[PDB]
Amino acid sequence: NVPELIGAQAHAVNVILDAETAYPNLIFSDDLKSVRLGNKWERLPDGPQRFDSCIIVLGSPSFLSGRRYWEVEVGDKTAWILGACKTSISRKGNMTLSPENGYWVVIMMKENEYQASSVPPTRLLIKEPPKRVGIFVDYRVGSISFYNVTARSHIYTFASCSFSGPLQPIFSPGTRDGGKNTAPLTICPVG
Repeated sequence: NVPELIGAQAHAVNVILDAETAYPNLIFSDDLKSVRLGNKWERLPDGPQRFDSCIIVLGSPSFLSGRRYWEVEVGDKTAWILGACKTSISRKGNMTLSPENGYWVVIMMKENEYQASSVPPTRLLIKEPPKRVGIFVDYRVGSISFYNVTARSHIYTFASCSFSGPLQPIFSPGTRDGGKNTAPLTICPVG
């Protein structure tokens, strides 16, 4: 059991990006709502807290209770990762992004190729490509659901997750893809 999109949206929260966690070639907007992959020479202030191999950034807040919803503009991008993860995930590593390893994510691999990161991954039958994706976590019930906000349709739910300890949002704007995937992911208010 999982809500329709309007029900999920009633639990909207205010997510921001944690620029300190970020893979060092990522570039962040001032409001910490957008992240994109810069060229190989643009680097953030190095640190032992950053992702070193996976082009990933974590969001805030971390939480350990209730129902939480957020939405992300993906636009015409050709690759990205969105979802949630345990706050204890390892950052120095490349993590198979799986529930057992503490990740619940959906991934766009390329045009018309989307998967939920179960193991093995589950290909998603998306008819109308999403321009905005909604993520709904019900902590108590142990479910995380993904919505195609453009179509107003449910994409995928990880159920029986049995969450313990804090979870946080996770993002990747994907590889630059020869110029086709340079746009940022942008966290956006419901509307």
